[PDB]
Amino acid sequence: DKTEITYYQFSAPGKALDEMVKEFEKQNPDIKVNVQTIAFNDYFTKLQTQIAGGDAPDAFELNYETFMQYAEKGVLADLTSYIEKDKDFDPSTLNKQAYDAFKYDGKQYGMVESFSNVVTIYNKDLFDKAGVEYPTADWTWKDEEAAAKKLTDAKNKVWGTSQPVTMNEFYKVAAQNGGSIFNEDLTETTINSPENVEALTHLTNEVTDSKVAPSPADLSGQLPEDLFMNGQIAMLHTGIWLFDMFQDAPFKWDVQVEAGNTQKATHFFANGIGVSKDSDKKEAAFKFASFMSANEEAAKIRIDNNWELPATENKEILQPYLDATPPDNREAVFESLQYMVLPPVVKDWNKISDYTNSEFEKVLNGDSTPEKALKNSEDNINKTMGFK
Ligand SMILES: OC[C@H]1O[C@@H]2OC[C@H]3O[C@H](O[C@@H]4[C@@H](O)[C@@H](OC[C@H]5O[C@H](O[C@H]([C@H]2O)[C@@H]1O)[C@H](O)[C@@H](O)[C@@H]5O)O[C@H](CO)[C@H]4O)[C@H](O)[C@@H](O)[C@@H]3O
Repeated sequence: DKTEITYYQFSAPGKALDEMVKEFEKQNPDIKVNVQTIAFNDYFTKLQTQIAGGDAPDAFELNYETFMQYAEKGVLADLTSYIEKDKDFDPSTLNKQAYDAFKYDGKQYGMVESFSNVVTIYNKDLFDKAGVEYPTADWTWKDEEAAAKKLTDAKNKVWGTSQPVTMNEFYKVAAQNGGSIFNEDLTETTINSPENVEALTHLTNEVTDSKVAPSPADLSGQLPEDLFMNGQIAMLHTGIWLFDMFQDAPFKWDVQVEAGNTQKATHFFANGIGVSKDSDKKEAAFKFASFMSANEEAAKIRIDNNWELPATENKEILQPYLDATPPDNREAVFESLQYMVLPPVVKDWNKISDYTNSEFEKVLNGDSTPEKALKNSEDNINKTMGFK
């Protein structure tokens, strides 16, 4: 008769997701979806505990960079059969990189829900007040550093820039200097290359040296997007997932393709919905995953709410996103895809990220240096992954 499934997720706060659930329930009168939301910072720890303790959600959200951990643990249902029998589902209409993110050992273990990237988001009022020209798509690091220096006004608690100094940010920033985290087959790390020391130093000196970016102490108890909303950051490197937050920013703002150094490199992220291997309700969970992936009404809701980008590439579905404002320069989101760098795909990503993030924080707090942080991170990766 009636089936009630659980869906565990992070990427929605609840307007858009609630409307998608309502539409799903209308179109699938025998299936009720009970949503549990966890903040991104705690989601994966919480999810793993739920699963390992024997009460996995029927369906749950995964990001690109945690997918392999789950796929390799065996907690996801193989969706091969479900997809074969979903006769009208046509994955050739989806973004291929986003769809492929949820494949493991040649099998689809998740349905792609959304994809996204990071841009430079800038406060035009601050730029105009200082007489600084806006970011361009052909800036290099030195143009943003010079802009950031002229836009910092220490007595008024205004910083020129803010960018995460984390493993997730660093695989991109390293690539902007021709560096990388792993070799092609994931058997060695080159995280401590000289170009990577320069790349990390570019980030950490903004906090510790030129003081154009707020430090951990300055951000204590808050997040950079909160300082940005408070008029205190001229340039913020963050995702398109914050465009909804920023609609009521009390200043004019716009976006630009991020600057590189030896080359451009931009983030590419994707979320997918997996079905628990142990669920008794896999058909219903799959129908919800499939809806979220490819249903046109879901895609239109997503677009209307600026909630990342839908998996579908259809131009009529995407047009309202290009026409929506703020920000005006919506084309920067799509221009950035030319320079994308995919997340490394390794089962220990979150664990190695935690260690590296602690090392990077120590540089920002004046307890370490970029070279020591990268040496320590190389050692920890080698031990964790057994590299020869
Ligand atoms: O749960 C909603 C939303 O939370 C997070 O967004 C806020 C977060 O953004 C910036 O940090 C991110 C960092 O968390 C990491 O993000 C990768 C992740 O981004 C999206 O998920 C966001 C969270 O980031 C989530 O939807 C995307 O949907 C997901 O697929 C990706 O895995 O890494 C990026 C790059 O370094 C970073 O921008 C911001 O710095 C931070 O302060 C803010 O709290």
